[PDB]
Amino acid sequence: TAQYQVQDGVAVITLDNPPVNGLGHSTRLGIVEGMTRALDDAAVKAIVITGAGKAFSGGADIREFNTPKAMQEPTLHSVIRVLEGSSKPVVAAVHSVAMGGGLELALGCNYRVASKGAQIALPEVKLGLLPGAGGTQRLPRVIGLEAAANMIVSGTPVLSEKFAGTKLFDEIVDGDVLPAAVKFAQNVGAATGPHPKVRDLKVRHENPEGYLGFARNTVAAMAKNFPAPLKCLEAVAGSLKPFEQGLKQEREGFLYLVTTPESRALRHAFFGERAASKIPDVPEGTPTRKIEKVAVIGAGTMGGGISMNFLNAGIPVTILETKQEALDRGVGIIRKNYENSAKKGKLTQEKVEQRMGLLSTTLSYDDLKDADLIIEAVFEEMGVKETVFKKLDEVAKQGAILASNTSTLDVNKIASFTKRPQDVVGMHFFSPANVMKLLEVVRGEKTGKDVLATVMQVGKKIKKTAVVSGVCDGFIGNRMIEQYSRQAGYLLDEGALPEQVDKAIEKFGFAMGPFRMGDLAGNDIGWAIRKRRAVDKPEIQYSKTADLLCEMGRFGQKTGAGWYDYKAGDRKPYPNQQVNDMIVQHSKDLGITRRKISDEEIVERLVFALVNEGARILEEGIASKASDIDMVYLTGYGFPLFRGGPMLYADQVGLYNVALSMKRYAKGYHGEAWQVAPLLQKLADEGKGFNG
Ligand SMILES: NC(=O)c1ccc[n+]([C@@H]2O[C@H](COP(=O)([O-])OP(=O)(O)OC[C@H]3O[C@@H](n4cnc5c(N)ncnc54)[C@H](O)[C@@H]3O)[C@@H](O)[C@H]2O)c1
Repeated sequence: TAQYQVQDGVAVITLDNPPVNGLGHSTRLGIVEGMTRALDDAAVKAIVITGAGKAFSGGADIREFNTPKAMQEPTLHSVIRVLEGSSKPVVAAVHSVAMGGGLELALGCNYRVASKGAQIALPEVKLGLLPGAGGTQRLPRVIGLEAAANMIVSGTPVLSEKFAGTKLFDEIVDGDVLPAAVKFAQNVGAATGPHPKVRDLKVRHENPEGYLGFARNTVAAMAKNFPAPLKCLEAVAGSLKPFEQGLKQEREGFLYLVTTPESRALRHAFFGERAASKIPDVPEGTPTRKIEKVAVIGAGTMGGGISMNFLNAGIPVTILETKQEALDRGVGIIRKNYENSAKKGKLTQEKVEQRMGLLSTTLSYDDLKDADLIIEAVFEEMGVKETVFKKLDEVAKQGAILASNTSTLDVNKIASFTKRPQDVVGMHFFSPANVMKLLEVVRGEKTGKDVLATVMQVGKKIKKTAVVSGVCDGFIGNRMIEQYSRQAGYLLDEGALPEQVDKAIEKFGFAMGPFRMGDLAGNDIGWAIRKRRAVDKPEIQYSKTADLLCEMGRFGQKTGAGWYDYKAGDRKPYPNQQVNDMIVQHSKDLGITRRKISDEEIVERLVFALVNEGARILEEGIASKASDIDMVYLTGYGFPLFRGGPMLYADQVGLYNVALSMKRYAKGYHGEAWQVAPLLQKLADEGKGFNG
């Protein structure tokens, strides 16, 4: 809504829709109703528009995105139209935040006055759109083409006081904006003659094609599969035309971006991060335990990684090791990670020391006595875990939460080594744990709901995207990546080589293909894993190619040699002759006439195996919703942000067509991998998606 108050011949319209005065329907209507009242009232000679609380306005109200109310009139286009055609002069009084539609509204007013320290932005590019209510046209008219292009392409905020000597603000003040804006309004409302409009100004620039040519290149190079940034630049270029043409060209830009799958993807990512925290049977308002101090068992790469997340947030950690060398080795790796980030400009050295100052080291379980959360990050062997969870079940205070960073061991079994299984939980971080955003939270059968609520809240405090998975081999991410890695192997049998598969799937948009990834993880890890599949009650086949590779001791980057070769301090993975002859021999030995596999088939086989298994995961309820699987693959596996995740991608492709492709692959090599998940078949039969 909008408050309306007359004071001293000035109507003040005050946007009020916390937390950021989102321009929702009721607020938009409110601004117009107020303007109607103001023009009607003879005593009112000028108008001030401002915002309550901690914003002028942060733009579109996100709680309206998917509603009709988003587009219900008056729209922002209609509101602005009302402000520009106002016979009485309109002064925007900006403070704190003026972003997106909020800036656009301010630019629609005759005059603008700001206080210092206000954040100014058009961030629409971050959602794959562009400023669609005149921003691309009015902004370059008040700050010039280059400054405007830069704000709009990048979406980055800029403090109000940095616009001194542009026309954006007619007066920049210290102190409160409103008093100064009312005084401003009083003067202008006592002159007549008509009042200026941003649309009458002209973008003056002495070589547009000079600049735009260079901007085109740098934007194209940085933009990489996102079409919004170039369209924003194009829209801004239109500010050189007469206002109405520019605006028509902007609207077309907007409507084109709105159709693109890339902005569908960014929107899915944005809302998926928010929906990740929702668990079907744990309602908001379920109360959480206070987590003030943390302990970690293990100072290896994970343990040291996990710890840094808590330190970065200001939460003290106590790392426990067996030996004083493993400790002082880990603490040194932590410190080397930080001082290093500091040289790349990610932190000051001061910040490094305040972080290291929150880290404690012990060799003894008695120091973990007042830790609210303890995270086990030790070797993957049930025997060792049993030792740690027994020692922890003695010491840990009553109410502490005990978590395992296991990625392969049964969380429920680790829990029954204690007499408080309701307090045990998976917290599966992803290597490197201080950079990868993904936290997989594994809910045990016994895990209490209060424990789950707490872990999610913690997740948020350490800036992870935390997704709840039930218990099964590989949880959500690894269970899916196994099916993907199986198709990769099978593609080698049939006629692919590692570099070929990696390059195809990297061009599709993965950060790193299956072979490069296995080389980075350590190919032996997977070797260990598969060897307890044929042991345990399954007989799922894999291509023997990865076994063979490991029988040569080509374990990856750690041995200097995996599917490729690696030379020191050199980023390139070099294709290896011994590996590629092994792959070609193996095909010879299997009876297979190797053939030419298309990049399209590589991608389809790999990505559709993620989708098939994701569909079984949803049917089993190991993930509560499809957007969570997507969030796992964006934040854990380097699935391209521009496609939104495997499950959104399959919907974009169309489930009916994904199903058909699968039935064709059911007839080729290892056809049993391509039976169609029943949930996928059913959604395909009914013309629905996983997401919508
Ligand atoms: N499930 C997985 O495969 C997976 C996934 C992520 C992390 N993790 C575990 O976290 C580790 C991080 O690095 P790392 O193992 O290379 O070296 P690490 O140093 O973290 O391995 C565990 C450390 O804990 C210590 N340790 C072993 N047993 C212990 C016990 N009973 N009590 C106390 N301390 C003990 C050892 O000094 C060892 O250095 C991972 O590498 C892995 O072992 C496992």
